[PDB]
Amino acid sequence: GSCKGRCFELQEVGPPDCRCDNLCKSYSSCCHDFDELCLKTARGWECTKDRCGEVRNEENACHCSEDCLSRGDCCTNYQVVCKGESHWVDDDCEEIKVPECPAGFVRPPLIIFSVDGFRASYMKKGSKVMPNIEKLRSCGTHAPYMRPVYPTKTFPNLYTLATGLYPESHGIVGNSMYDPVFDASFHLRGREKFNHRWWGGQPLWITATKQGVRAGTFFWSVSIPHERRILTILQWLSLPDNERPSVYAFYSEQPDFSGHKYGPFGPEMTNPLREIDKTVGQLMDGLKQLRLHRCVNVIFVGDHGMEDVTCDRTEFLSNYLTNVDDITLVPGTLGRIRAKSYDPKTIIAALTCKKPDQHFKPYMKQHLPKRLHYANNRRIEDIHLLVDRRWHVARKPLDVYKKPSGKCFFQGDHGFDNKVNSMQTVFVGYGPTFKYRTKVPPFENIELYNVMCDLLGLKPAPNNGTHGSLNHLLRTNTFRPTMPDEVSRPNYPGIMYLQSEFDLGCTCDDSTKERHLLYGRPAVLYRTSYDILYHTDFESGYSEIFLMPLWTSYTISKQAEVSSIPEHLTNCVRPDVRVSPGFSQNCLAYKNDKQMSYGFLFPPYLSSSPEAKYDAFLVTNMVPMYPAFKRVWAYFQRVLVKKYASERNGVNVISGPIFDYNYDGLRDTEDEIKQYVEGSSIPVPTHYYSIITSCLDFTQPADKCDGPLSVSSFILPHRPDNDESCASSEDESKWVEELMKMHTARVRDIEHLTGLDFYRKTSRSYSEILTLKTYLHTYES
Ligand SMILES: *[C@@H]1O[C@H](CO)[C@@H](O[C@@H]2O[C@H](CO)[C@@H](O[C@@H]3O[C@H](CO[C@H]4O[C@H](CO[C@H]5O[C@H](CO)[C@@H](O)[C@H](O)[C@@H]5O)[C@@H](O)[C@H](O[C@H]5O[C@H](CO)[C@@H](O)[C@H](O)[C@@H]5O[C@H]5O[C@H](CO)[C@@H](O)[C@H](O)[C@@H]5O)[C@@H]4O)[C@@H](O)[C@H](O)[C@@H]3O)[C@H](O)[C@H]2NC(C)=O)[C@H](O)[C@H]1NC(C)=O
Ligand SMILES: C[C@H](CCC(=O)NCCS(=O)(=O)O)[C@H]1CC[C@H]2[C@@H]3[C@@H](O)C[C@@H]4C[C@H](O)CC[C@]4(C)[C@H]3CC[C@]12C
Ligand SMILES: CCCCCCCC/C=C\CCCCCCCC(=O)OC[C@@H](O)COP(=O)(O)O
Ligand SMILES: [Ca+2]
Ligand code: NA
Ligand code: NA
Ligand SMILES: [Zn+2]
Repeated sequence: GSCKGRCFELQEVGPPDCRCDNLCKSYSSCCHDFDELCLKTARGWECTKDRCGEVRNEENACHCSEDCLSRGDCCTNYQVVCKGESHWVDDDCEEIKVPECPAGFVRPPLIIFSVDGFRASYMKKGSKVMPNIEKLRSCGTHAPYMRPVYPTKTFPNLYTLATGLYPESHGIVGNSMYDPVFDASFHLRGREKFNHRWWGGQPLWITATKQGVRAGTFFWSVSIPHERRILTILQWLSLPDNERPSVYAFYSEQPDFSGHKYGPFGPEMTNPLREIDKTVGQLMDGLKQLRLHRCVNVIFVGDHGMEDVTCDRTEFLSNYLTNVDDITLVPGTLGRIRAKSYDPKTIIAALTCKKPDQHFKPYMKQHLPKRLHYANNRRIEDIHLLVDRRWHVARKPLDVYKKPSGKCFFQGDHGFDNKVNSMQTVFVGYGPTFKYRTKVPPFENIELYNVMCDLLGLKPAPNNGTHGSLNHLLRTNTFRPTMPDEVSRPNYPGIMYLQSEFDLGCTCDDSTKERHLLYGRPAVLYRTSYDILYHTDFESGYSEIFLMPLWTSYTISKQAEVSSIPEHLTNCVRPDVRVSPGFSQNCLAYKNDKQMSYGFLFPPYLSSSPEAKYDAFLVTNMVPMYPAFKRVWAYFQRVLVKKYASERNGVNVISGPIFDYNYDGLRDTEDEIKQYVEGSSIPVPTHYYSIITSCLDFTQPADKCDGPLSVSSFILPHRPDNDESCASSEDESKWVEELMKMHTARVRDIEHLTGLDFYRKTSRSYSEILTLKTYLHTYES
């Protein structure tokens, strides 16, 4: 077969017949004359003055002849150089109220322009280096930065962009990975990645195709130059209505390639950024030449940032482990350890707080911060190393490959914790469906799959985005989110039992809703039996199944006083006459459990009076806590809640337990709970959460807030030691806050882990609430 009349055909031809599509090279399937007909390069990609009105020469890469517009193969700058038109970038910003598309366009097309390793801060270089990108950013909708997923590498992040899924769910958990069920390894180099079996979820091109929206072919063989890809996208946009795709992808390997070689701050980065802008220029000039520049939505998006890293800053496992030849390490800016073909507890202990300024921390994957969502996949090794920004971890010094000079290859790298500043990347949306000259807050790249589906009129496949949380990016929204319906309604028990009926082994020395549930009652979204319990200082939703609160809500004013637990109440636990003895915890179980103590969800320390303080010792306010965790919890309750109330002008706090023994980020059922307090059916939480809300305008108190809300949340691991915190032998003021900042979380994360729905009664729109629920308080900003 021949490629004559078929260059970059959108249909693909099955074997044995030869192909002419943009991927044929990658499958060794092109017709003999593909290069000759489809990959013309003569005279480059730009018209010059001397070429204007030339006699057409079919050898040229693109054309500057009078007939080129009608034939559809002009160079992108043809009208500029030969017809006196202006570059798109030199035109004034003008609002696109409505898509201005040629007749027969059913919807505005979407072009996704992805850049690899584009740090958010590169945008500070401005129009002097990147005038086209700067115009898109200024005129369109932009965020200061976009948060990638962990690990902050290309393959996980690009496939998250495509699917809306965390890597643990889509399956591309690294650039490199081993599947023990396949007994095979996936790598950047080689053929294994072309096997469909690695790739889960439903990416945008499949979602589009299944719902009758033409995607064409996203992927390009890497040897086709950038300029040819741009020209081909433009030619596809000129196809007839029954063939023209509605969505296009362009991907650039820059500025990642340069970032690795020169570091993110090297003066050598300027040129690669200029070249990316030149390519954006060609696209926009090219669209303008087709009169599609006010028709198409363009997304300019990065996969991750780039950090300064050097050979000099490498930790070696051979300095900790006596037995490194028995382990396989996925090295670099993260660590994944498994057996060569070895004991996990030994390895973790040998890597835990062994050197004073140790530049990595080992975790069993279930103990990683829940915000990373990096555990529920067989391709994720049990042992994980979180590596400090600017550092590498390697197995042994002679595992590190060198350049001929002896020095390491990289001055830049990425892959670190996705809350690290240097890993943040970019988002700009420009076009008829995006807002005009609008800044939006930072958001996570898991949210974009939904947006792209909305931009194409597609129903998204189930994903980890919160659909509606990015409605404020768009001028017009084809998705209106609705609050989920409550599944279980509470009971409201009154006094039902006499104290004499209780023998729990306990002893003690003898406008609630309005004040303490500021944003309404959380809805329970699964089938269960629970009670609303009111008190002077706090309200709770008490589970009869788990024998403790699902949530506890209370408000602490700026002027609230902290008091001590009187010595005589130290061991006070009181039966709750509203709740059956059989639905209550018992003190005997804690006495007999050598490892387990207990804490309180509402802190006795913040009670409004000595009289009300007795409510805080109710058995229905008690939760199981390891003595090590009580050090953390007690400092949070006695010191930090009041600090936050002073800083934020009051806070509302909702605290509760989380059960996630199978580490899937979702509420466990009873069956899935694997640990109970000794001799009892009191389940042991894997984590404790808190959601701390106040007024965004801190000049207004939390309980009289007219406007937007401000939230910070955490999901603290409920651990029997503080081995995670290397300073834990010191006073809690030296390490507890650091622990908590590491385990910051979104409200949405807590919702997945609890089956609760928060903020059900506010004066805010539901899409603004959805935005609030996806917010992550990072303590870099
Ligand atoms: C983030 O969002 C995710 C998506 O909503 C949430 O994951 C989902 O979690 C639910 C609840 O536990 C799971 O429900 C069980 O599914 C079982 C059915 O098995 C399979 O069917 C799924 C549907 O497949 C059809 O539809 C999709 C459209 O999206 C198409 O892509 C398919 O072609 C097909 O038409 C399928 O999605 C699922 O896929 C996984 O498994 C394969 C291997 O077989 C992997 O290649 C792939 O990467 C997925 O793996 C992930 O999930 C599995 C659990 O299924 C994990 O073991 C694995 O470690 C990895 O995390 C599968 O083949 C059914 O028998 C049960 O009764 C449940 O109904 C969904 O399967 C699951 N979906 C996905 C994509 O993972 C996730 O909870 C959420 N996370 C948070 C924190 O909120
Ligand atoms: C990552 C890769 C592009 C970069 C590159 O390395 N180019 C190859 C040059 S070389 O190695 O031959 O020298 C793309 C190209 C085709 C894609 C594949 C597609 O064809 C077919 C599949 C489509 C599925 O929905 C996703 C998985 C799937 C297997 C794609 C995964 C990603 C694939 C492999
Ligand atoms: C809407 C989605 C956005 C557009 C593209 C989505 C495609 C997602 C699908 C699969 C992931 C890989 C797609 C191929 C792109 C190029 C892959 C590649 O070879 O990247 C260079 C890589 O060595 C750099 O790795 P890093 O060291 O992690 O930067
Ligand atoms: Ca679970
Ligand atoms: Na005990
Ligand atoms: Na410690
Ligand atoms: Zn890279």
